[PDB]
Amino acid sequence: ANPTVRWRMSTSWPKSLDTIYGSADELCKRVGQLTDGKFEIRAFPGGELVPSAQNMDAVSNGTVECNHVLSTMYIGKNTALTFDTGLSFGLNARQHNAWIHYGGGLQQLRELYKKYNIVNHVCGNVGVQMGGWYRKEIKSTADLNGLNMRIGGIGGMVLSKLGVVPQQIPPGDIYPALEKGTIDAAEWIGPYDDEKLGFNKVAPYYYSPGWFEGSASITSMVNDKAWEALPPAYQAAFEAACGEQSMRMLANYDARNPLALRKLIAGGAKVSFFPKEVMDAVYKASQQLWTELSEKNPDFKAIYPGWKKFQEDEAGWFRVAENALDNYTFAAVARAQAKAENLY
Amino acid sequence: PTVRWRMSTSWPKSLDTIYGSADELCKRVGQLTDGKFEIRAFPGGELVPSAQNMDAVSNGTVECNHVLSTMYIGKNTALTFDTGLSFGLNARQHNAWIHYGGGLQQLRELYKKYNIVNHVCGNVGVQMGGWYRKEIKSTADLNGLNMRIGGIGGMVLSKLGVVPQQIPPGDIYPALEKGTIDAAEWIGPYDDEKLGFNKVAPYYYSPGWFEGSASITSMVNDKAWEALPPAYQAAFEAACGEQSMRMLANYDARNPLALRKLIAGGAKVSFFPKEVMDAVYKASQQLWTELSEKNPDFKAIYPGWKKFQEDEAGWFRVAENALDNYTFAAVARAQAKAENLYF
Ligand SMILES: O=C(O)c1ccccn1
Ligand SMILES: O=C(O)c1ccccn1
Ligand SMILES: [Ca+2]
Ligand SMILES: [Ca+2]
Repeated sequence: ANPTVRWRMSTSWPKSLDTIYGSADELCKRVGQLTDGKFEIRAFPGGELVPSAQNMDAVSNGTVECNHVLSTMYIGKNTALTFDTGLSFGLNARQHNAWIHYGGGLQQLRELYKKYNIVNHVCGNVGVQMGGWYRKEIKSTADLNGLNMRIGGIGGMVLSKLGVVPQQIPPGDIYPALEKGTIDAAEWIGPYDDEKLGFNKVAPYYYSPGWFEGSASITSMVNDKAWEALPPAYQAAFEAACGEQSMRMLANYDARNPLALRKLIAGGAKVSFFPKEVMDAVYKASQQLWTELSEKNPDFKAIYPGWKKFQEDEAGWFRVAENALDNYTFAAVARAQAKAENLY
Repeated sequence: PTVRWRMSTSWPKSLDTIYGSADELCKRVGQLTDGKFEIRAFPGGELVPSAQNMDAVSNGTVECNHVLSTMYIGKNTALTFDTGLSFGLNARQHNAWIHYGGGLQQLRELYKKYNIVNHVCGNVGVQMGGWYRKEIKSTADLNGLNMRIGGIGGMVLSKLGVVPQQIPPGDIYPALEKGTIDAAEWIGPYDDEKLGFNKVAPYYYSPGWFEGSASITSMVNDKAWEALPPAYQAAFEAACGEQSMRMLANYDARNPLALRKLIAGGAKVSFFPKEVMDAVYKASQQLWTELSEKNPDFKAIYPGWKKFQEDEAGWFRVAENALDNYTFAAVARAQAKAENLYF
């Protein structure tokens, strides 16, 4: 019989986010079901076992067996981690999971993570994020200069090029900073989570889109010795649960975000698109950053050329069919809705 | 406990995308149970004709299948909510509806009538529009067309004078070669190239509006399901949930190279005219009204499903589609600029 195994999972999230934290809980729950309770993983909210800033190191050290994180919180350690979470203007969620599981990505990331005593698993995605919450209007790239912005992931490094001062403030600590004015702006994820955390109460302007990542993919880093110690059925249980949550976390966001955005607008949130001039500047800054990271970090250089070719192939294909139909359907659905609303 | 199941799929083994996903599913269930829960997948037609795969599960001939549920619209057209409606939800939205929008529970009530416990276990995304001998310049070119097409889109196209046939995948090419059909859609570049349609039809149209996404189902005999211990049920559910991501991830990875190969070999890739798109969209909407009036099981699901699509499309237009449209265009522009070509 397979042994009884007890793990701790240190997440980076508050329990109140029944989207991203809820998915960590589901993951743990499913592993229990699969192993008849013998493989017991207990999830902990951000900051409870260690500060979320320490969640990668805590796994590498064996302090906890695994975590549930945004890997590019740890770009200070290695910027190549951005291939795991997502690059600015990068792959969308579909394309990212394609790259990871059938495009050779997982193997390249496993090699990277091995250096830090980690076996990595993709275990979620939150899709395209919003552009965040701003106290003052963003009219041009000039408005970014000197901006104190809470932002997670590689997009902070991009925005730095345009004068933004970024901070990866943990989610539960964003609101007081925004309320006090020690930051001017904050992005987190999207309508459902953002409404829960309360940012609309203290910033009137909500921009789109969150170009910061093509999709923000979520990772469970596992300690290599903890992983190797598992029997094959338990390794499979963890893999399968992660694969399943790679669909379910985003399914929950997709299900919950629309009503949340409706509520936000009804409550007074002013929602609009970033100006084209801003989009073009942050796109240009992104591309410059990849050149710089390739030249500075051999681990980034090793992955980028193949990743870029994969994005070129994926974007080209999605323009042919996937996005051709979605563009048509979304517009037709909107027209039909407008027609019904105006039928009186 | 050693449990041995047969899974009757609808697909040729050569499709290492959709059939390979069925194999992966079975393989994962084995891993999760240390070999104890053994499911063996069989290609289309091997145990029963794929046209019989739903009935073979209902009457317990096999424990489960791996199918396009709208192959069986002749039995109940409300099955289209499982697979997908024409101009329906995209894959993400469909999985959202199923798992967090109440879709799965509504489908379970429908399927119980047929002694089935259903699980979503894959998706092939937005399909291509198919293979044609003659250009499609207007809806007039659809009138009288003999077309191989799977799923509810065949019913939509019937309204424009198409005669649809749900010919099994391994039998499409000979019909197209011989000329007993004028046109055929299957799925997309990787599978279509594998099956060989480009050898006998010059025109490849886009997009396959037939489903917003073609979702794949494993129908499980309800007595076979009920007998399983909880860990084995969880193994099957998790394997299905994982393949709901992995099958489409494999198609996404493979399709771009296959399309390049197809074009390099002479396939002419074209978009349906706006006039055709508008016509099939209109016919789709007319069909849902008719199916709602004729089939109480369809009427029961449609209003809530429609509201869910409205909510989803409204939200995706704000951020998801805004960034995808910007990025896909930027990637193309950068490609052109690298070759000193105009974009
Ligand atoms: O820290 C962030 O900004 C973050 C975390 C998880 C998902 C998306 N974004
Ligand atoms: O029969 C079909 O046309 C079919 C089957 C599976 C997936 C997509 N399409
Ligand atoms: Ca974020
Ligand atoms: Ca099809």
